[PDB]
Amino acid sequence: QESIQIPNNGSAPLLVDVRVFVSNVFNVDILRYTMSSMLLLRLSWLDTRLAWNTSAHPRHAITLPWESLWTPRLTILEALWVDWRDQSPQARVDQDGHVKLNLALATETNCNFELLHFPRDHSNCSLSFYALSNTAMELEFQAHVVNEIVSVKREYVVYDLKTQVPPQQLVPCFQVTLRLKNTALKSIIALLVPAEALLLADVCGGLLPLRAIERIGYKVTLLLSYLVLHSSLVQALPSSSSCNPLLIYYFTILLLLLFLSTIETVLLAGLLARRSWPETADRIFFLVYVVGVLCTQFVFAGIWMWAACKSDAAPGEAAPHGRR
Amino acid sequence: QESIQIPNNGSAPLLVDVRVFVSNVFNVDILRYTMSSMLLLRLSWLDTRLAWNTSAHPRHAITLPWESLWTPRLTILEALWVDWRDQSPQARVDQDGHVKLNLALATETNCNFELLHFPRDHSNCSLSFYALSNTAMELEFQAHVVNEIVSVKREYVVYDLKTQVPPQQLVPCFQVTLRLKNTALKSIIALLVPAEALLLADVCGGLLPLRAIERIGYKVTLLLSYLVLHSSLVQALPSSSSCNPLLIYYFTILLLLLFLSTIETVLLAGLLARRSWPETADRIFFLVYVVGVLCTQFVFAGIWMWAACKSDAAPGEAAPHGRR
Amino acid sequence: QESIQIPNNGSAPLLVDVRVFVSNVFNVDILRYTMSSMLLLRLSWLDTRLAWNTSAHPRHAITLPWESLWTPRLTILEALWVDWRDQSPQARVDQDGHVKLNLALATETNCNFELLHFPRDHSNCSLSFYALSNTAMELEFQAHVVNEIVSVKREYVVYDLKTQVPPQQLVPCFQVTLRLKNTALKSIIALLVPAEALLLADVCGGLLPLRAIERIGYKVTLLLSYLVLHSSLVQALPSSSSCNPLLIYYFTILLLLLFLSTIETVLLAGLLARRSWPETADRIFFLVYVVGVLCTQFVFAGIWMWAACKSDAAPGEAAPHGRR
Amino acid sequence: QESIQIPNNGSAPLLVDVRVFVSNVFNVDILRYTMSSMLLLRLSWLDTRLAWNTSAHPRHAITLPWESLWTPRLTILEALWVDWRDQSPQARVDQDGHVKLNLALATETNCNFELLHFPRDHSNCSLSFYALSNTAMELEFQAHVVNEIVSVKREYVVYDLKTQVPPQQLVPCFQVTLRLKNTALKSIIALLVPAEALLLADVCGGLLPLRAIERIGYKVTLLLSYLVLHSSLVQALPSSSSCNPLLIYYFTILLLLLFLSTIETVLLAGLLARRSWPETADRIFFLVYVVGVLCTQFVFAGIWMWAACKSDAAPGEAAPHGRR
Amino acid sequence: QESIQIPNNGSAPLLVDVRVFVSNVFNVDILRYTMSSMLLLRLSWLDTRLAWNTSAHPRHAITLPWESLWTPRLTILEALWVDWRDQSPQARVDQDGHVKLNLALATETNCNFELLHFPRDHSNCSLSFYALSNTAMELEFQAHVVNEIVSVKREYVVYDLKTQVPPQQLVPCFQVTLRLKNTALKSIIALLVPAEALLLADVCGGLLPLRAIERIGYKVTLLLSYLVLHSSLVQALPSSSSCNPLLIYYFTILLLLLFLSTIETVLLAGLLARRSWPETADRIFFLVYVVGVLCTQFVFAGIWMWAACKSDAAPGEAAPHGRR
Ligand SMILES: *[C@@H]1O[C@H](CO)[C@@H](O[C@@H]2O[C@H](CO)[C@@H](O)[C@H](O)[C@H]2NC(C)=O)[C@H](O)[C@H]1NC(C)=O
Ligand SMILES: *[C@@H]1O[C@H](CO)[C@@H](O[C@@H]2O[C@H](CO)[C@@H](O)[C@H](O)[C@H]2NC(C)=O)[C@H](O)[C@H]1NC(C)=O
Ligand SMILES: *[C@@H]1O[C@H](CO)[C@@H](O[C@@H]2O[C@H](CO)[C@@H](O)[C@H](O)[C@H]2NC(C)=O)[C@H](O)[C@H]1NC(C)=O
Ligand SMILES: *[C@@H]1O[C@H](CO)[C@@H](O[C@@H]2O[C@H](CO)[C@@H](O)[C@H](O)[C@H]2NC(C)=O)[C@H](O)[C@H]1NC(C)=O
Ligand SMILES: *[C@@H]1O[C@H](CO)[C@@H](O[C@@H]2O[C@H](CO)[C@@H](O)[C@H](O)[C@H]2NC(C)=O)[C@H](O)[C@H]1NC(C)=O
Ligand SMILES: *[C@@H]1O[C@H](CO)[C@@H](O)[C@H](O)[C@H]1NC(C)=O
Ligand SMILES: *[C@@H]1O[C@H](CO)[C@@H](O)[C@H](O)[C@H]1NC(C)=O
Ligand SMILES: *[C@@H]1O[C@H](CO)[C@@H](O)[C@H](O)[C@H]1NC(C)=O
Ligand SMILES: *[C@@H]1O[C@H](CO)[C@@H](O)[C@H](O)[C@H]1NC(C)=O
Ligand SMILES: *[C@@H]1O[C@H](CO)[C@@H](O)[C@H](O)[C@H]1NC(C)=O
Repeated sequence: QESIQIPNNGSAPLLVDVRVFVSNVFNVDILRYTMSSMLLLRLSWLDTRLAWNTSAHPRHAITLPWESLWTPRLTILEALWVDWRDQSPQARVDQDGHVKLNLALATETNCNFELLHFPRDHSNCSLSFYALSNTAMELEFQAHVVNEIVSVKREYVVYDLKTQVPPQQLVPCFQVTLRLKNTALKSIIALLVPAEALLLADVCGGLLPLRAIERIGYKVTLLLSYLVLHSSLVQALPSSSSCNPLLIYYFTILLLLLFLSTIETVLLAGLLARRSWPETADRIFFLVYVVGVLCTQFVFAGIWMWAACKSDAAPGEAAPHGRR
Repeated sequence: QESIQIPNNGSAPLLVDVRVFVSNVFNVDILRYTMSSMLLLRLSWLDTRLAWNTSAHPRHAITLPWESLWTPRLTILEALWVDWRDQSPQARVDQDGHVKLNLALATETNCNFELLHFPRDHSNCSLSFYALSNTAMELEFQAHVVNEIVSVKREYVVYDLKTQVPPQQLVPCFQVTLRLKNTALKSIIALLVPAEALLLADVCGGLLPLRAIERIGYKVTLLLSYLVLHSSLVQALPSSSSCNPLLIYYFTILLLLLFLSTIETVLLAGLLARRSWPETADRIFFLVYVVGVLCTQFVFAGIWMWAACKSDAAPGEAAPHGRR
Repeated sequence: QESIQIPNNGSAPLLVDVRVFVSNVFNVDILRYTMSSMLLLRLSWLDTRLAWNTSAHPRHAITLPWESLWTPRLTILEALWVDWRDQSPQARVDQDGHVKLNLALATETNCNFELLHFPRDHSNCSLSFYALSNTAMELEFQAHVVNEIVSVKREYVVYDLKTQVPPQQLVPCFQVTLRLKNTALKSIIALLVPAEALLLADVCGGLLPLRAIERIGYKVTLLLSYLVLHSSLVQALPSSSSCNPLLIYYFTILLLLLFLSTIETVLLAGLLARRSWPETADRIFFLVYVVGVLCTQFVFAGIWMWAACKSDAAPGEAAPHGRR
Repeated sequence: QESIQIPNNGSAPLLVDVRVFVSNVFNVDILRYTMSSMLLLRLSWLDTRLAWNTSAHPRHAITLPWESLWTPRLTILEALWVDWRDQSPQARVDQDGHVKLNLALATETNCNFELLHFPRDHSNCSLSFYALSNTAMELEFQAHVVNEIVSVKREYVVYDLKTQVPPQQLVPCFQVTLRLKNTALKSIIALLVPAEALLLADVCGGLLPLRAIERIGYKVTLLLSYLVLHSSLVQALPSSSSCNPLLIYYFTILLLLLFLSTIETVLLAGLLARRSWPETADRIFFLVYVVGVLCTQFVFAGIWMWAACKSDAAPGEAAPHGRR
Repeated sequence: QESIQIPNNGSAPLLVDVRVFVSNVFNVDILRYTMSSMLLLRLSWLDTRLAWNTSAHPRHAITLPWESLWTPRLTILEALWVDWRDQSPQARVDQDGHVKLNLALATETNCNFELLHFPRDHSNCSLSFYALSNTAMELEFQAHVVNEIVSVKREYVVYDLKTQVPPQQLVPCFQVTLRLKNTALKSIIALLVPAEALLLADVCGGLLPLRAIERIGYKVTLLLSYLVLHSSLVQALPSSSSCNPLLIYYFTILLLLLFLSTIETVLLAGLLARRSWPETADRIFFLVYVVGVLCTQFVFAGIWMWAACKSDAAPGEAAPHGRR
């Protein structure tokens, strides 16, 4: 049973060199705050107990089953689910005792997206592999990442990849940090351009005379269209506890502006039906409304240019598992 | 085969210290009344039969497979499904016989959400781990919970976590109770603000003269928009047997008010077309309608401020499994 | 290999006492005609071959792996999928030879819902456990059910639970029958109240004069709203081969009535535009339409009060597997 | 290791009698072209090597694990996924050597639906079980099917079931062919009746005078309603490479007719606004439109009565695996 | 343990002949950029260590379990998930030592669809099988593909299949490349024909006089219908980082044209209400709008005829795993 035990690197902990190949990052669900990825881990260590003389055995390398020798058991804390593409992996041992193990796994990890600037947002996704059954005094990790992503035409593009071994760790672990950027024009074309078009159409329709019956129906139809579009947008966007996307606030402000315009039009048309004062009031309101729309657009642009979130470090992030 | 048997702590039952780290609570489906979480259980006990002399073996700790020694089999009653992130877990045994076992599991448990005050509701979710194959006379649990949640910007935020071992239990068990609060602005912005805006727009449109043809079409378009919004809300909200959310009742009342306003407008316009009496009736109805809308808003606010549900304890909750 | 063999209860078949605890019934999908449940089965039998003298071994109870002794293999015929929450269950054997086995399983079984009276329908769901590898001459089942349901605020409520062992069976089996009732107000509030409101609004709008241009647009907008609502309802309701819900027929009749009203209004307005005869015809049609709506409501209420379906027993239900 | 080897039936191949019980056919997804079913396979063969004298052993039947004796490994080619409801099945061996094995499996196989006459279409679904590891010179299959379907009130009803062993096969296989018919009224009530109602409403609205302003808005609202309904239908129906359903073509033709009517109405109203000639043209177009609608309905009925598809045999269907 | 080791083909690497039968390609999700397929791999090699004399054993072929002999472990890099339809496959060994292994697997691989010309696009999907545990100096692959697809009436049709073993590989691998073409008329009929119909209807409605009140409402209703259709299309189409489909750009241009037409109509009607100059401006704008619509259609047709994407090779595609 001594074979299952971790090899002893004298006083120093055993060093395991891990190479991570990120094959693909396919599902990035902002609503579920999860990112799905595919990884290949090549773990290399030295096990002098498995070394054999070349005279007795002429093979320069042998293959052993997963449970026939010590292999680190990696667990991902942020991963909702992990699917290992080999239920019975085989480790490879050289004549000098070097052991190499290849593991292909598809995971759905947790990513804290910074959706403040949706749909142009940069997020950091961390995949932390822990050797829970071992301690840092026995196991040490040396992690490298290779960018082997096979899909590039997706909405979210991975542009920065790094690996790091956090210090002051009791449980040996290594984390791969990747940076995700959104380059999808679907949201903009689908919702932002039609929303601005509807807002400009309402502003233009403000020039219709108060006594025109067609003014009311046109405004109400625009309001209904914007209500449908706003419902679609908010259903298509997640809600954060602290920093919701500025897009939903901007759309809510525009919806309130459209409601205010429609309500003013209806109220003044009713008062007129009951140059008179309501017509002058309507003209003044139209000017104030145009000025307010321009001011709102400028204010939203300024907020987008200069925005930040302190947010709050999660208890897992503030106090990582197996520290100190 | 004696190794598989549970260790004997003399007359007293064996004590197992369980530490639970809640890594994340990601899916909280109100429609399915289920909450999905990720947990790490560290179970520590003492097995003097596994102790070895340090002279014979110089290793201070060894690793054994899952089935090579006694390990408690934990089962979650409320969990729809449990996925263990290690099909072949390894227990760690010290030279003194202390055994530590780490198990990472993603579960989808059942939570009875108190959706009366949606979208601002506080719910209690209980995850009960039972050792069905054992009895309380042989196994005893000591549970502690560590808040290591890695996601904080989700709609539902866990703010209170506790562990408790219910008394008078035949089957040894321990339950982790967490408190879930909803901090999502998606529902409010998506549906409550547009609903109030539509209600105020209808109230304002009540001032349109009865003889105005544009009055009818405007009211009907508002009614159609509110019908779409109400259908979306009710489809997006679950139905409870006893205490449905007050939001659906409030929206139904508002929809009935809009239908009443539209029906009155159409009826009086038709009667007038066939200061006359219909105009006076329309003015009186408009005043009564405004007063009724204000009264309804105040009544709903008062109900929200002072509401409660006796509800009913479920048979599983009233009579937990393995009691007495 | 004799341990794996079923114990011999002399000439009579071996008796296995099964206790079923229904922890929860969470998914009840009318569209898929499936019901998802969670069960705990405690199977107790007597195996004198496993009895041991208390002098040789002081343990009063031992635990054995799943494959180390004979354990009945239960299969559910109606279950779309079964997930056992313990891949390596352990049986418990007393010193007298009594064996107790606990199995927690989440299943998605097939339920033939009687959706004639949707959304107030009572259905019977049967979960049949068969020991396919055994015969009735060797294995006998004694089943009891304990109501330990942990969720009570769901749309569907289980109110009656029973267990029965069908007679004249070749393959030993036992079935748990539960009664499901629908107490969800979501469907009613979402679709029935708005449909009746739209119907009453159309009836009231029938009083608009034929020469009023606003009459046509109002009717068409109501027709469009009812078309959307009807499409939503029919998409949200399953279709049965024999007895479709009366709700879809009632909504189809109401939709046809609305189409007839709109078509009559348009036809008579066109004829008038080309007390004149069209106005008298419109008044007579309005009276006939109101009478017909009242008669249709009364007829639907009477049908709901007195309705039944002979339906047809399925081949599996008429001829259960392993009978005679 | 000779026990694992297939028994030798002299020169002739070993004969395995397979009885298939179709418990249920639950998911029939036309969009995915897949059919989900549940089957119980009872495989009986003769293994004289397992026969034992009744004097040495008094048991008339024994149970053996899945891997302790030769059992054919059945694979389904058309099955997207197969879930075996017993990870460790047990075979039953009599004293004479007869071996019976029961396997319960839920599969999602591929069915080539003939959706030309949707929603009244008849399709053939074939489930082919192959013994890939064996050859026809060693293994022979004798398949029978028993109709034990437990669900009868679903949209799709299985009415014909057969089993056949294709000739000139190298890999021994047997296929179960079932006939699926659609008896769902959901599609008709949801979409066909409203579409015909909208078409008749548009035809009736054609009688509105050209100078009536209400004519244009009514036509456009009907056009919008039909656009929504058409989008819903096409989204709810799959697209075939060769024979798309005639329903989508019929709805496209009706949509084009509605667009033509609306465009003609708008064009002639504009020309008139700029008995005059446009009124005569509108009357002639209305007559031609009514005649064309009737002719289109008759032509569609005739096409439905007399329609066929040569289609094309798939490479798998034309050249089945393991033939010749 | 020497049996598990890879056979030695002298100095040259061992040659494994792989035959791939593509049973079906069922799910082609453009939104997820994934393609789901079903494959049967027949791997044949020579293992002289397993050869036996025909005199000692009369069997001409034997079956061995998966782990009783060396079998290459194939891993798919692009596959999101792989489901092997046989958890315990059996290899077949002849008397001469030839070993044949049949593996049926359903995979969901990653395909980089060239969605520029949606819905008529040709894509290349590559399924790469790697023997990670082995090196090219020991293992060599010879791959052949057989077109045994059983489904032909799906939206996406596979018309070209090839296999290739990339040169200069360290890890032995072979990739199957298939060509996917879209033959679905669902998208065209659902969205392109209605969009062109709406555009032509708006062009025709441009002839309505500026003083006609019905002109504004008709234009706004067409705009709302096109907004709904555009939202449906963009929701139904994925967004690419580099080359989004030209269809979304064309629909955005048409939506902008409709917004411009509606805004111009409203502005000029308002100015006129406040042959006059606005009428002449409206006529000139109508002519310019018709010319612009024709020019836009011609430009889009020309772009469709002559379009290309340089795009960018993904890091995995540019530098395949296990090269050099
Ligand atoms: C045993 O421990 C020593 C020290 O920790 C390891 O030597 C280090 O190896 C890394 C290679 O990545 C070097 O960067 C360090 O500079 C080395 N440090 C020293 C003091 O030599 C050694 O690799 C370990 N051996 C095994 C088999 O784990
Ligand atoms: C054996 O039983 C005794 C008594 O139940 C256990 O002693 C208790 O340990 C806990 C530590 O959490 C203390 O809080 C109690 O005060 C102790 N009670 C007594 C009477 O000492 C003991 O831990 C058990 N030992 C094992 C290996 O299970
Ligand atoms: C062996 O067979 C006998 C008879 O079938 C069983 O005795 C029955 O046990 C049940 C308890 O549920 C009683 O209700 C019956 O009245 C008993 N019948 C008789 C004739 O005694 C006995 O339980 C079986 N023993 C085992 C180990 O299976
Ligand atoms: C061995 O081979 C013979 C011939 O193939 C089998 O005998 C046949 O059994 C079937 C029963 O379904 C009959 O319909 C045939 O008429 C029989 N043919 C002959 C020539 O007898 C026999 O069943 C096989 N035995 C085993 C154990 O597989
Ligand atoms: C051992 O290596 C030799 C050479 O690589 C293999 O011989 C080749 O087999 C293929 C058959 O597909 C031929 O196309 C080549 O022309 C052969 N080359 C030579 C030099 O003979 C041989 O197949 C390998 N044997 C085994 C068991 O792997
Ligand atoms: C993401 O990582 C980069 C450094 O790699 C850091 O500068 C940045 O602040 C991080 N952003 C967030 C939201 O954590
Ligand atoms: C939830 O738990 C707290 C105490 O932890 C208790 O006060 C409260 O009543 C509980 N609420 C419900 C709905 O059970
Ligand atoms: C359901 O079961 C009860 C008895 O338990 C029976 O009276 C009733 O007829 C059954 N209903 C159906 C639809 O089978
Ligand atoms: C289906 O099977 C029947 C015979 O069982 C055959 O007559 C019919 O042509 C088949 N239809 C198709 C589409 O294959
Ligand atoms: C796809 O493969 C063919 C050759 O098989 C090649 O000509 C074509 O350029 C490839 N297309 C893409 C987008 O890679």
